[PDB]
Amino acid sequence: GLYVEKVSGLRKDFIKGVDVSSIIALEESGVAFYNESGKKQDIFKTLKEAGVNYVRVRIWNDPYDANGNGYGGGNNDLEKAIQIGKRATANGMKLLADFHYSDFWADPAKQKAPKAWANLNFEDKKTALYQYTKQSLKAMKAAGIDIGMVQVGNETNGGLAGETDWAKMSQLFNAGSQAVRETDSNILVALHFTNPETSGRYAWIAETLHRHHVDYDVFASSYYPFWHGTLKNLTSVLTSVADTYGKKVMVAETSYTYTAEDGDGHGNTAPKNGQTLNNPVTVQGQANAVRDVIQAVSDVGEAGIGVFYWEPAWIPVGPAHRLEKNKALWETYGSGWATSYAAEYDPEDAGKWFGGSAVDNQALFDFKGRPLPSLHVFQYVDTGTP
Ligand SMILES: OC[C@H]1O[C@@H](O[C@@H]2[C@H](O)[C@@H](O)[C@H](O)O[C@@H]2CO)[C@H](O)[C@@H](O)[C@H]1O
Ligand SMILES: [Ca+2]
Repeated sequence: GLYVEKVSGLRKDFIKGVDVSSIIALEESGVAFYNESGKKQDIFKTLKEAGVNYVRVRIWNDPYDANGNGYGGGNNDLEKAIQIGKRATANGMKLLADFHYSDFWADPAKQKAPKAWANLNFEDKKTALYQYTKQSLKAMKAAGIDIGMVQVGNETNGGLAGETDWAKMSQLFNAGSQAVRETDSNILVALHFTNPETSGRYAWIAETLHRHHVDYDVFASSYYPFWHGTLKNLTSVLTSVADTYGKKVMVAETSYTYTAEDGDGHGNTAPKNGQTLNNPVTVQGQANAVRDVIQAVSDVGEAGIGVFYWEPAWIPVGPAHRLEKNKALWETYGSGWATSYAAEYDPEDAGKWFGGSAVDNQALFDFKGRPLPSLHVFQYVDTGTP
């Protein structure tokens, strides 16, 4: 049924990743996943058979309040990162450790210092960032996890760990990079930014990183077709960075809607009025979208190393009509994007919009944990659909 046009020029070792950070909180909430045959199966095995070769996991320093109540969003700390890493490694997939260097969501608007670093002068915070990265990585190595890449920050367009001055941000980038370098010289160091469609943005950031001697290997970008411009532009801005600074480039996050329906009762991020939707909101449209960004990154040439799909399995803990019972699960296991307990850390955003999954309709599995046909885009990009 599904159609996937072969990606021309796709390298054989192209990174095909997925970020399934919410998996632990979901399994604790009772969510189960299946394979093609329809029998319960570890999602990591299913991802592996679908052609995925990399797993990305977000890591928050201390995503809990004083009493130990999870902030939600998967309650992703180092402990869960290790659980995920071991399963990724056990299923022959490399790991991408994504340090937010914050106790909660880090993005263009939010780059809050971890609670533990709130009262530290810059120098001590830098030491703390370095130390944290160093210890976290060692713990993962001790667990036998195969770490292929580390992200020093997440969508750090305007800040990092409470800092907004680029001179200080670069020192933090370097502090983190340091720890990676000291851990394993083979691990790729990536910096992650977003809004590639902004005129001159990526060019300015790359040049600034250069002027501040920031030591990194991959210039990563998020790419959500809804707001981030054309694929042509994406290729253009990433190619300029690659050519100009000799860096590898990749898409650290991307996704698309396979349905307009909200499966758990918590309003979804997409689709919405105003957003750009070049592909139909169907399983086929979702597949075209993924295949296209893979093509766009591949078009960069030798520098385009891969694409990570963001949260392809953040499915509902229950039906939309069971909203109130769902909240119980979200609140208890943090299997939603945020819990009310996060209000102390982020009162402005999480504080009033906390709840369930905002991306259940952009998963590569249906609302019941069955893999959608679009899951096989990872395989068909190499050959195309017969
Ligand atoms: O109720 C939905 C909720 O989503 C938030 O987005 C969070 C997070 O803050 C982002 O950084 C991340 O990219 O996506 C998750 C949800 O998938 C958003 O910030 C809130 O305003 C709400 O839209
Ligand atoms: Ca939802």
